[PDB]
Amino acid sequence: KVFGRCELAAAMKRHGLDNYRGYSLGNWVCAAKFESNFNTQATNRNTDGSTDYGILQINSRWWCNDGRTPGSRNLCNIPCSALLSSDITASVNCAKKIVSDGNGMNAWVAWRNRCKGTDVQAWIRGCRL
Ligand SMILES: CC(=O)N[C@@H]1[C@@H](O)[C@H](O[C@@H]2O[C@H](CO)[C@@H](O[C@@H]3O[C@H](CO)[C@@H](O)[C@H](O)[C@H]3NC(C)=O)[C@H](O)[C@H]2NC(C)=O)[C@@H](CO)O[C@H]1O
Repeated sequence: KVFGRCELAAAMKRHGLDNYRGYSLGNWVCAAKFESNFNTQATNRNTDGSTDYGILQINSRWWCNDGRTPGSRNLCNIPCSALLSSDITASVNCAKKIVSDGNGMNAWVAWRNRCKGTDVQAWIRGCRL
């Protein structure tokens, strides 16, 4: 599923991401935009052999099991495929654990390079929330 900007904002809000660990909604929408272009089925392979999955590009070396990332952890206790669903619940639940792990949203490279320190409120402009 390719979400519309406001449509994703509403689903994230519904799932309790607005101000989760002090990160306003605009931060999450900005991260999704640059990580996957709002496509739940996005996948990208990394040089270490791990793969990033879904709307939030969650990595198989640490958070999910894809059966092909030797000696990786599965901190969210889920198969990576669960993260590609049209329903963002699994991705959001796993995102909450990631952001709480010590580095905040710096765990998302695109957030750190294209969202951090910008006017993120712009990502929720005109949305009915
Ligand atoms: C969205 C996503 O999947 N992002 C990936 C990053 O999570 C990953 O960064 C590494 O993540 C782990 C797990 O959070 C970091 O380990 C944690 O580090 C802090 C101290 O910095 C410590 O308090 C935690 O105990 C420790 N957690 C665990 C479970 O050991 C680790 O520091 C991150 N590594 C780097 C270089 O930033 C990166 C890199 O694998 O991939 C992203 O895709």
